[PDB]
Amino acid sequence: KFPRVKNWELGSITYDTLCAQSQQDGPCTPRRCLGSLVLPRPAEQLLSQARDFINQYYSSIKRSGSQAHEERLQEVEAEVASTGTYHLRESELVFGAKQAWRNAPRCVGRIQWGKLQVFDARDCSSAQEMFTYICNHIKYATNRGNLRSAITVFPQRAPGRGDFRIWNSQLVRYAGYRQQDGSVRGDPANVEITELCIQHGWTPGNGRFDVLPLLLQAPDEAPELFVLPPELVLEVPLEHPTLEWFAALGLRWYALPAVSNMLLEIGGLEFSAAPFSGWYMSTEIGTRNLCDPHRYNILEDVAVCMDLDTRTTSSLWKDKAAVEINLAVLHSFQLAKVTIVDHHAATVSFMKHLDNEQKARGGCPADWAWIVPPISGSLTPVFHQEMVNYILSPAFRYQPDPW
Amino acid sequence: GPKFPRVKNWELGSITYDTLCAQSQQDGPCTPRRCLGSLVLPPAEQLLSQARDFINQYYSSIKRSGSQAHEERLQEVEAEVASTGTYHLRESELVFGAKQAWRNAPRCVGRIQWGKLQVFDARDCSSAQEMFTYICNHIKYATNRGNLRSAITVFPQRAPGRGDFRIWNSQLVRYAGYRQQDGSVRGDPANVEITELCIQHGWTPGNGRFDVLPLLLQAPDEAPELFVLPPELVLEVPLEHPTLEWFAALGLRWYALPAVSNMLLEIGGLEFSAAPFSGWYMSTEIGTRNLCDPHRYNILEDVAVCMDLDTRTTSSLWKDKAAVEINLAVLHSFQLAKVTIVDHHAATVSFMKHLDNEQKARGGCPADWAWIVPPISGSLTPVFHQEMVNYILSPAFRYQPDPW
Ligand code: HEM
Ligand code: HEM
Ligand SMILES: N=C(Nc1cccc(COC[C@@H](CN)OCc2cccc(/N=C(/N)c3cccs3)c2)c1)c1cccs1
Ligand SMILES: N=C(Nc1cccc(COC[C@@H](CN)OCc2cccc(/N=C(\N)c3cccs3)c2)c1)c1cccs1
Ligand SMILES: C[C@H](O)[C@H](O)[C@H]1CNc2nc(N)[nH]c(=O)c2N1
Ligand SMILES: C[C@H](O)[C@H](O)[C@H]1CNc2nc(N)[nH]c(=O)c2N1
Ligand SMILES: [Zn+2]
Repeated sequence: KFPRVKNWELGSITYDTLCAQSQQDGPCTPRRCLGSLVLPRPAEQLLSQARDFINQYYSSIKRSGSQAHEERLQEVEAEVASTGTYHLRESELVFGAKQAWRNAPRCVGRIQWGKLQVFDARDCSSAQEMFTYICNHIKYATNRGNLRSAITVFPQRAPGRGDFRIWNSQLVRYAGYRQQDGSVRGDPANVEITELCIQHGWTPGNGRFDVLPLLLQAPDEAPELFVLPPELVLEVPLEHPTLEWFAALGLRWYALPAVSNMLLEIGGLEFSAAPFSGWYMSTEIGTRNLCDPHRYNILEDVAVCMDLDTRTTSSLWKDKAAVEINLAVLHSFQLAKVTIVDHHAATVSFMKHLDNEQKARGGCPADWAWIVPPISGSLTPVFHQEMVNYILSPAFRYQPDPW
Repeated sequence: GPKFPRVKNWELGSITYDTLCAQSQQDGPCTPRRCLGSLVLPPAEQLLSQARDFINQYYSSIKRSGSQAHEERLQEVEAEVASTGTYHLRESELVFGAKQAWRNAPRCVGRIQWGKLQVFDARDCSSAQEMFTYICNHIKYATNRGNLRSAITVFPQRAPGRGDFRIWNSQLVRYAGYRQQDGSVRGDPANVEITELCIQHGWTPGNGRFDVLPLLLQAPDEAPELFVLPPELVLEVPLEHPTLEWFAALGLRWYALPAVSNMLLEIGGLEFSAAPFSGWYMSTEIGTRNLCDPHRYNILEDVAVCMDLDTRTTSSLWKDKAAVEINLAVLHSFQLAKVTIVDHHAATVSFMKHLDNEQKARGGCPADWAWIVPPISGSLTPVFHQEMVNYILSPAFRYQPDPW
């Protein structure tokens, strides 16, 4: 039985046959669905993942069964049999990184998947060198506000030694300073990394939007601290198109979302440090980062400024303030000429993506809870779209924190 | 760690383990290879085991497990099944089972109320005319002039050979949907099929946007019969907005009583094919889904234009702004009319309370995250941040094929 996938707004039906290509189990069983959980609840092994990936590559370039194909499978085989591991060619790495993005079920931005700048940093041997590559990535991806998706791939995990890691969860994160009275100044999501930085010798600030240094770690060495040059970190002050007091809130966000703690897996090889970046969808900032109760939690402040009745849920004060805050983000990014996409445009392009992928591959792995935006869910076409979630490789995965 | 699903709340940092899912006797649609959680619609000795399990649940709930009363009931059920192929529930077992089915429903955000359900036992009903009388009484009781009371009416169970009692309509109150010459719809497009069935069965159709449908009621082995709800039994709320004075001019309205009539209530393997139940609305059901879905009344653009918003560009957030005011209008109008309604913030807070209660009572709670999270303002509600485990327990409300 292959899944029947229905769109409830349009009445149309497709069948996902791509899910038969999945080789890794998810969290669900017949007895119970664990779909809403955030985190996951030998040589022959490597060799079959490696061959499968080599097959994916030669098929993508329309050279399946070529002499080039047969000989590359022999190289991979020879190298695994002798050494227990193998190495990718740059062109395979490029193909693999794009496929890992294509395959990411939680990503609404996958219409863009073919357009990814891949920096090969596999010749990196020190934390100092990782920093140089990271600075070049930021400069390239930022591009004065005309954002360009990029990934930098540092050296693969190797059976002997420690991993290359970027300890920070993103390349740009704001500090979170825990008070003696438990409360937090700045971003509560970043309390632990903030403390790690101070402990490794960073002189901390005391503002709401202090940009953290990077803790970069080469194998089996303590991490090293590197402050990002302020000119490399583009930020956008937040103002509202009609509410004058909104700028008085002193709010800002950074332009460049760059995730730096996920493991990249290609053909059985694992890249423990492979930071990737694109551009933001406005609800990430406007709704989650600014309005989550465990984040900057600004809903009440904005509601009061708007003079809303805060004493009762049924005035929909939270909803009204969230909308204005999202509007402010979109407005302020647009005024700063910094790439951003609203949740309506983003979900519409994802629907087009689902259709491209249906034709190209016979399905598309998608995690409904992550694709539907955190405000105005049913106002976007993705709410009414059934989705099938499953794990294809190449993949981005979670990995343990290195401390 | 415990060998049970670990469930995390990301707002609070707290962890529970669901041990109740161990009581699931019935598979869902997911496998290790793929998750199908977002899909909307994904006996002889078999009866006896379902029956025994249910009787065991009953005697547990009254604290007499392994008692002599418990063992005699088991024997009596097997005897009844032995000689008749079926069995029948005691009044108090029916009441316990109907509440349990509600308690068990993974898609219901209103379950904090599960213990407060008026169970009307209509297992003596023998005609479509009598079903109608029972339904009118249900509506009068549940509506209670706007102070809504949860209720279920239970018609006779499916019986070997004999045809089912069925209510053909999906709810007791539905507005007509009339297919137009140009291909668009007047009224509620959700109800085009039931509207045309009403016409095929002799109803004289109106032509407004909010025409209440007649009921199509079917007693065993008979053609359904058509019944018009007396207008004064169907409480409606005209919609106005607290500050936008033109909103009243739109002539929008919704009915007070949501009463689902096409689900099958399954208890101990017995099947109640006609068992309409009612509670009250969460405001987003009306203001977001019913009024704003593109395939429903689809009023977003009309409202946005009245608000003078920029409908030519997604990034004005015109849809979001209009939807908020429409939801506000629903809340304000039900409040002014003194008709029970619950907003999506208050409903989700109470559901978080429900989760805590069930963790202590039963060691978990089956919940369908996609359905529990409201359709506007998702992450503004505490349920967004709460992991949930979905599984099927019995007694259960289930979908059943349409009678036609
Ligand atoms: C080009 C613009 C892009 C947009 C607008 C975008 C949008 C998003 C959004 C909104 C999320 C959910 C994030 C959250 O809730 O915290 C996400 C998830 C993700 N996207 Fe993207 N995406 C983009 C490009 C990329 C790129 C370049 C990659 C990698 C090459 C990527 C890989 C991912 C992955 C792996 C996830 C899931 C992370 C997780 O499971 O925790 N996306 N995407
Ligand atoms: C007391 C007030 C109640 C509220 C506010 C409420 C709220 C809701 C809401 C919003 C839904 C989702 C409906 C949709 O999106 O179409 C739902 C689903 C459901 N509720 Fe309730 N509920 C209430 C009482 C009841 C009662 C009395 C029963 C039955 C005894 C019930 C059983 C159900 C079932 C079976 C579903 C799932 C329908 C399906 O799977 O298709 N609830 N509830
Ligand atoms: N507040 C309430 N809301 C509520 C509770 C439960 C159900 C409902 C409304 O029914 C939900 C229904 C309608 N969208 O969703 C499930 C469903 C069931 C059956 C058919 C559906 N759609 C179709 N048209 C089909 C496609 C293929 C076969 S049928 C969809 C509303 C209450 C009602 C009763 C007590 S509380
Ligand atoms: N627009 C973008 N946004 C984006 C894309 C992907 C990811 C992200 C941000 O990461 C999401 C993260 C952070 N909330 O959520 C999931 C997560 C991942 C890993 C660990 C998590 N939890 C923990 N670290 C734990 C704490 C205590 C025990 S475990 C939680 C943002 C882009 C980023 C890069 C290209 S596009
Ligand atoms: C419990 C729940 O799965 C969790 O809050 C998820 C829901 N959907 C999400 N969707 C996105 N895009 N990002 C998230 O962090 C989450 N969090
Ligand atoms: C495809 C998707 O499952 C579908 O649109 C669901 C999503 N969540 C829902 N949630 C509720 N409460 N009611 C619904 O009808 C739906 N529809
Ligand atoms: Zn699942």
